[PDB]
Amino acid sequence: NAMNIRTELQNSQLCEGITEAQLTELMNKITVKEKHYKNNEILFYTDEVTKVYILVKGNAAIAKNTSSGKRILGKNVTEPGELAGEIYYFSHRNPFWDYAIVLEPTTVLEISGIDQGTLQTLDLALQNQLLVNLLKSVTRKFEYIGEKVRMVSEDSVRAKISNYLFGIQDDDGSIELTETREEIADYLDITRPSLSRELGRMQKENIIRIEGSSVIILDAIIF
Amino acid sequence: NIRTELQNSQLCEGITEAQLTELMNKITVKEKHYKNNEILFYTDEVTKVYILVKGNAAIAKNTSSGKRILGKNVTEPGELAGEIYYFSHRNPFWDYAIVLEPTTVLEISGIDQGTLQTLDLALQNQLLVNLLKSVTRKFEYIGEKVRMVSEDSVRAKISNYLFGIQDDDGSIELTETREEIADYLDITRPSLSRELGRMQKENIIRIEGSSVIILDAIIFDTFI
Repeated sequence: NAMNIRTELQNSQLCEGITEAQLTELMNKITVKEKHYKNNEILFYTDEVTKVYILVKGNAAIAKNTSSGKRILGKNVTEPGELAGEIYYFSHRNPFWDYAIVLEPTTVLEISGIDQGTLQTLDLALQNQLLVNLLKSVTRKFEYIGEKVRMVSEDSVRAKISNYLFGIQDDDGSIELTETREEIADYLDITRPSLSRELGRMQKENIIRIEGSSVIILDAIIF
Repeated sequence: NIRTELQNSQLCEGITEAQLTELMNKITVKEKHYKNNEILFYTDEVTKVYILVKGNAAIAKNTSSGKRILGKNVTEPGELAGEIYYFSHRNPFWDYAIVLEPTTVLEISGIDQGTLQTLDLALQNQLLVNLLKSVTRKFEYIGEKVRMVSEDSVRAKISNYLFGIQDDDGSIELTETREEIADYLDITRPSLSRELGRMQKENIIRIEGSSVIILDAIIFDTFI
């Protein structure tokens, strides 16, 4: 109901240190809609951030697509009440990232009208408090530049690789590869970087050994 | 002299002559010069904010391999430096700000939460707006992601390949030959081996047969 959206904003980072009265004045000047997003949906694009997003429940990570890479993930946002992508709402030029994607069932809040023009008709002490909350929120996001980046995993692949090698397996238990890496990736319906990654683990833990065009099975018990 | 430089700074532009006098009577504005290759401030003991009169400053980070990664050089007169560390900032990615040419600054002393709390509420708002703008327009090259090479350079083509086959613990295991990698990255085999050698001198990586160890994980991610 209308009271539910109010309490979610009072507990957010944007409204810390404000009273119950200052909250009523602000909501008479902004539009707050509760929208839900499913897995792998796009929350916003860094080039077109038209509203301020507040996280209620879920997981939202900023992302990017390399030319041949599937998707790289920056630091995600999981804490309720934390603003997401509010920096691109004020200034954007050539952002390294392209969009923020959702990873699980997620609910957010869209704040419309957060701009100097609308905020001018507010209490002086209220404006000072909101600018501090925004400054505090933008301040903490400068620590994200040193976060280790990853890719998108492909669930079961070690079984799909072993099944391919079980087919191409000769009667003597040996394997001679006759297809390229890009061909094997398309047949397994996976990406080439993820195909060569699991082969690295299987060589690390000493299960297989790829010598030229031969795949020597060192341990078929797990296989 | 200090008045006309503080008047045209990005922190005050938008403030009347009366509001400007009220600010200076509460904060100290020193003018001290810095020599070439001198530390302006360390990110752990930032207490004063700086206004660039004329020079060249750039935040830096010392990597384990010995190289010093530099951000965007603050060279426009009247631009703010160190405003990112007005709050505590917890563990800062960047380490220090170093001058690269003879530089004149304005060491504004006494700017913090409590001191601003003793000013006009309409004057505080104008500072928080100019501060929010100054902070936001530098997030693109200081806060978002630092990149050294381009998407087409040979050094990034290999770094993106080595990253795509990197385990969750950081280990890398090669299952392809020097030829196959050069065809995948669309580069000549000598060009590929040159860059792998350049990345070996600089102690970025070390190729021990089929295993490549990322010796310095900080300058490596700057190629992704």
